[PDB]
Amino acid sequence: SGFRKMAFPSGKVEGCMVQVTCGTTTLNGLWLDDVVYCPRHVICTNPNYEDELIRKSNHNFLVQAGNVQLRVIGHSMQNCVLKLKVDTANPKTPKYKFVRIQPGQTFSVLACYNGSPSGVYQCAMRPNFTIKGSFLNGSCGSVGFNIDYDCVSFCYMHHMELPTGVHAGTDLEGNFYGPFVDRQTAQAAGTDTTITVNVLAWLYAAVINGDRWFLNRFTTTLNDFNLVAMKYNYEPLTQDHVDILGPLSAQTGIAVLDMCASLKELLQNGMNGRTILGSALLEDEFTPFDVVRQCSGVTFQ
Amino acid sequence: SGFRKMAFPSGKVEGCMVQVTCGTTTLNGLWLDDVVYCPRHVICTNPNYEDELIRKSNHNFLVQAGNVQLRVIGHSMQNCVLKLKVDTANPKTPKYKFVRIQPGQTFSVLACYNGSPSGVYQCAMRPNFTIKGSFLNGSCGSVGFNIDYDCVSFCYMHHMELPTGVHAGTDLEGNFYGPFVDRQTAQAAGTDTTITVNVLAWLYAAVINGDRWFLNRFTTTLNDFNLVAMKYNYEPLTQDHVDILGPLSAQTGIAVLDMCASLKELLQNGMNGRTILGSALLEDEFTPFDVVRQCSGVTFQ
Ligand SMILES: *[C@H](O)[C@H](C[C@@H]1CCNC1=O)NC(=O)[C@H](CC1CCCCC1)NC(=O)[C@@H](NC(=O)OCc1ccccc1)[C@@H](C)OC(C)(C)C
Ligand SMILES: *[C@H](O)[C@H](C[C@@H]1CCNC1=O)NC(=O)[C@H](CC1CCCCC1)NC(=O)[C@@H](NC(=O)OCc1ccccc1)[C@@H](C)OC(C)(C)C
Repeated sequence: SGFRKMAFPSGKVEGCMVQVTCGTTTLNGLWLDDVVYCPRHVICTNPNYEDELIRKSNHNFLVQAGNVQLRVIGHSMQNCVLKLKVDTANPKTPKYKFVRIQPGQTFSVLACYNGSPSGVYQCAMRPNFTIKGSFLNGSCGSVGFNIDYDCVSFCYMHHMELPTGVHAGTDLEGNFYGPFVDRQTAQAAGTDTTITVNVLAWLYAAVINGDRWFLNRFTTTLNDFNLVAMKYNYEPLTQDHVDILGPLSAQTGIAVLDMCASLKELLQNGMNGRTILGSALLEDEFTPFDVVRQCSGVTFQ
Repeated sequence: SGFRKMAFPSGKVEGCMVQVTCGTTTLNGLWLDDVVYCPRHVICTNPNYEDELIRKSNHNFLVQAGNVQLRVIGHSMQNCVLKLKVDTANPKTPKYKFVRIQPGQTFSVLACYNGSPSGVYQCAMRPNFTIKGSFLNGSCGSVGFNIDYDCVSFCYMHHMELPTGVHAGTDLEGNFYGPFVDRQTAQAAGTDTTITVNVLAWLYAAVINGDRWFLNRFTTTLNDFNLVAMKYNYEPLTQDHVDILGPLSAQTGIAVLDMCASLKELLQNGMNGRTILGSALLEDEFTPFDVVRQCSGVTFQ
């Protein structure tokens, strides 16, 4: 038992991180087979990136993989990611996919500087398409990812920080999450909401782990629940969310809508000096899958 | 910016995990050079382990490293760890040390089942020598560790769960942290305390990240602070702790004892509907080193 904010093992991704240097800019790149993916704002001189990139030569891109300098033999831009063709395929290339995740989905971030991993932590895509990361200068190109059995599904690459201290980036095909653009003009996150289905998942994690104090006898209708959710800036719970919460409901014997009744009282009364799973806040960065994964011990080969 | 519960990159450790099977027991082992370390309670039949181990043959130990079965050519017991001599040195053996950490120190846990990594998370050694882990059956032998530049310092190997849902284990030389013994007789954690110096470190993390609302004009004496700390079940702050908090004090311009004044008011008034670094509780599982590492971007080769 116990319940932790758990990241995926990072080794498969560590084996792909490289340093990409162009001009006075150093950031991280992702080396899969013979391509290095990195944010396009690595390039030189309201930017027009097509113009900027046409002015570049391959030898402008210094790619360091450990103590090995990688030779760029071509380059292309796909949306906001640059793809550097290199003459060597990464022998550590895992089995991988590129996936564009939905808000509310979680992932592990391997924070990197100069191609070297610094730390790993779990993140959710917020409803406003930011992530509350931990990122300093030089962390651009760090990726977020999930693992399924043996496949690394990359879903995030870091581009920029917004004035509230949250972070914005793209999928690995270079499409920003949210309305953000890779130019240093004024942009702001947008008002966020709490990921309701994930809070319910974490309440089920709590029950699985022996916390039951927040339960009640009541029930609620989905309609009636969503009316309370909106008042507290929670995402509407859909029937799909209810269905996704099925396995957790079945394992605990607590109907989804009964858990919704508990959450409603938690929203209306607070927790009154008590904690759930070591938290004094309602936690929303565990998906139903995360809960089931951690509470049943799924591993990855 | 941003501040996350960040674990070390786990890949160097993932490359060492193996499955150890003996009788009807399967758990994890740590393969470094030609030795596999695992909890001694893996062996068969108030146990007397010397008697139990003398009755064993090498071929009773099934060691799986991926799809490769490792041959045990010898075995010995050191405290509560078993060491299985195998005929193959792990080629992925990182540079490593074994270290016995002090309560309050943090580490990353690579949770494993059947030799396969499941997840990574950050943990502290509690003052009562438990850890609040996330561990199911089969996770024994998962290790906790820190990384310094390129060296993996192993400090924890998982043995058992206690009735409160917390966890007890040993250093990699098999010495339990705390008074615990590896027998299924009644044992209990002991009353825990909050790791004061770490709370102060995390308040400095908060300031570094733009949270200043909890600061005040006041100061306090170490004596006067510790008198309030004890009332709230906090560890005494020592002058060594104050000195360790020097770099963070110097970077933020907030004298340690001034931060102690802030913590005292936080203890006395609560936070009153406000959060610090996304938490509604005073967080104590970041060491001063953790804060400086994350807020300045130290990486690991
Ligand atoms: C790449 O390593 C860094 C990572 C940043 C650095 C600090 N934390 C991070 O996550 N990325 C940047 O430094 C990028 C670089 C530009 C990205 C767009 C194309 C040109 C290069 N810049 C930012 O992340 C800045 N954010 C920003 O400009 O946002 C739009 C904006 C502009 C003006 C007002 C409001 C919003 C950051 C560094 O600037 C602030 C932290 C001041 C917001
Ligand atoms: C190894 O993979 C598991 C990991 C456990 C399983 C659940 N969570 C974990 O972290 N370890 C065990 O299952 C060990 C095995 C014994 C360890 C001592 C030597 C003999 C094998 N057992 C426990 O971890 C149990 N704890 C325990 O017995 O503690 C002492 C005790 C005994 C009686 C009353 C109170 C305390 C766990 C599995 O039992 C409880 C969860 C019921 C405490």
